[PDB]
Amino acid sequence: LGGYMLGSAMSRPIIHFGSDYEDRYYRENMHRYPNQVYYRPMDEYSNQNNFVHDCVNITIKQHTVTTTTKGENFTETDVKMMERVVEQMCITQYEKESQAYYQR
Repeated sequence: LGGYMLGSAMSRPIIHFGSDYEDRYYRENMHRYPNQVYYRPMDEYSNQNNFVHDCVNITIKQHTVTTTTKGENFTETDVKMMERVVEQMCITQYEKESQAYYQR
């Protein structure tokens, strides 16, 4: 992270993976999980999928390293749960700021 930008905390979106089990699964763990995401400003690349898939990785990958620092090691299902959320979150930032950026 040579700088990037922290957007803010979002409103904690929720993903209905398709099990009432997996509904509790996220709902309980959503406190330990991220609620903010990390992007560059729109100054270089501003690409509907690409700005997403890089921020989502940067957020969850940083979250990974920040938790290896407490001896914690996440798993694919936890990370796929995070991805759906962190994707919805960076898309929200790429509306609320980008809409003002596209007011010209």
